[PDB]
Formats: sequence, C-alpha cells, structure tokens
Amino acid sequence: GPVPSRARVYTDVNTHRPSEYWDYESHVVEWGNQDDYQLVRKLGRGKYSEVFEAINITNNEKVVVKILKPVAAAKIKREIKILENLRGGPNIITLADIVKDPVSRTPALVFEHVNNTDFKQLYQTLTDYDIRFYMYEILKALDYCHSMGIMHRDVKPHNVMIDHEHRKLRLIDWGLAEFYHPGQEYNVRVASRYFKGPELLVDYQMYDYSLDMWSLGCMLASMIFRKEPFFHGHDNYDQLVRIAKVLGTEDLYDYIDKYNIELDPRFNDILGRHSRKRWERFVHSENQHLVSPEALDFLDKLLRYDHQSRLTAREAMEHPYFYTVVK
Ligand SMILES: Nc1cccc(C(=O)O)c1
Repeated sequence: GPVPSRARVYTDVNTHRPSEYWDYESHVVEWGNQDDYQLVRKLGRGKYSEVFEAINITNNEKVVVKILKPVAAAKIKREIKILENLRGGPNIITLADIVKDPVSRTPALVFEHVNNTDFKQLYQTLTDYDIRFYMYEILKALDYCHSMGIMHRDVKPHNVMIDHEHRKLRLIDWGLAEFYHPGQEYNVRVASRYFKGPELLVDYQMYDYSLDMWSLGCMLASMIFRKEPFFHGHDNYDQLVRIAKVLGTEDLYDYIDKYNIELDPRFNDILGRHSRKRWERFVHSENQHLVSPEALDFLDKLLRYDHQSRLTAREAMEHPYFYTVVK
C-alpha cells in the first residue's frame, strides 16, 4: 500500500502539547450573550452556515455572525477550538464571541468586522506590487497556523477578506481546518476543486500543511497570469488532467511511484502524455507586467506534485519575490 509521509516542519507541535490544545471533543464552550448582537442583513449562505452583518449593541461596533447549520457536531467544536487557538495571530480572523442562536438553536460564531469584499473581487485587478504585498500578508497567516499545528485546508480567494482601502487582510472560514498529527490519515474531500492539491486528487490521505501551499500557488498563478482559475477542471478527475497539462505526466508518475499510490484506473483513458510547460508559455501582453523571473521561480517552487518538495510558508517568505515589499 502507500508509503507514509510526514511534514518536514512543525511535525510534532501537537504531540508535545497537552490534550487541552488539540482534543477539541473535550473542549467546554463558554457561551456569550446572544442579545448583545442585532442581525442587520444576510451576507451569504454556504453549505455549512449562514453569514450575517450584525451590530454589537454594547459598543455599536459592526461584527459578522456565522450561524452554523446543524452540521455536524464534531465539526463545530473543531472550528471553535482552532479559532480560539489561533486568536490574535497575524492576519487570522478574530473570533469575538460564541452565542447560541435562538432560532436555529445552533452555535453562532461572532467575528470582528471585515469589509464585505473577498479577495476574488480584487485579485484580478492588483498591481505587481500589491500581489506581492498581499501574498506576503497571506503567508504570515499560514506560517502562524502551521506553526500552531493547524492546516487550513480551504485556502482560496473567497476565504481571504480584504480591506483594500486600508491594505489589511484576514484569512477566514476555518470550518475545514484540522490539527496536524504525524502519521494521521485525513479526509481528501477538502478544499475547493480548483485549489485541490494533487495529493487530494490521487487520494493520498497522509498529507500536511503543504496542501495549503499548493492552494496558495494556485491563487498566485491566477493573479500573475490573469487566468481564473489557473487549473480549470470540469470535475475532480479532469482537475488532475489540467494540472498534468502544465506540470507534465512524468513528474506525476514519479510522485505516485514514490508514495506507492495506486492511481484510480479512471485516469488511464483521460490523462494522456504531457511534457512540463515552461512558465513563459502563460505570459501574454495583458499579464506581462505582473510577471518577473522572481514570480516564476516562486510559483515553480509552490506548484510541485510532491507535497514534501514545496516551499513551506516560512521558506516562501524568504523568497526574492518579496524583497521589494516594504517590511
Ligand atoms: N464572511 C465571513 C467573514 C468573517 C468570517 C467568516 C468565516 O467563515 O470565518 C466569514
């Protein structure tokens, strides 16, 4: 069967911690006052929750209320514990309170207010400098959560809230996030199609923080090349074929050979034979001002089949692509 894998950084962060930190099942939720918050308008409804703009009437400050659909027990306590563990971290959305919603009878997470604009609204119109600036801000959030033993598992433009006027960013929606435990097998039904790493697409369960770095690479490629999404799969199978048309099939077969993965036979009729394309193939007159040799070298080091080979968040922050960003 498949060969095991371990994260190359922050491997044992949870192993050393007391069970209070990662044993989310045993966590006792401290309930706040639901009457402190007045719902103003519905912002959206996802598969697991309904999000509202609200006002905290105790300070007249705007907040965001996420009312969880009754789905699915353990998933609720996991999100709460992850949010509390990460509270105060750089560019991590701040959980202000947890109240019981009087109508749904489910937990309602109250977050600090962020502008009602996600990164998908802005990321195709940024300058070269702003792509570098906001990528560096996202990396601060990812290194913080990975250093805290947590993988986000749903990095995508909709999960980055941005206040462009104020040049501030927050990584949101920790509902798919999980504690990394070396040797643990995880569910591959995470992340959004276009941001799923090859490990998920080939059903390799012993993945780690590096999944978030593939998803970040997909966002970078979509920004510098002005191509939304970069890997445009029709379904989870064609998603891997779209990746293989760029990265090539030989390195895909080397990845599956290394981890002793048995590729779904559904792929024998659709994968074909593809050579790796040079990143310059995606440059054109409309995106050339966003592309530099440093951007392509950085992207190349994120978009790798082998999850163990990708840059970590901290190594990514060291890359020359960010030397122009003011720190
Ligand atoms: N829309 C919005 C704003 C803030 C947090 C969240 C979230 O799901 O964490 C969602």
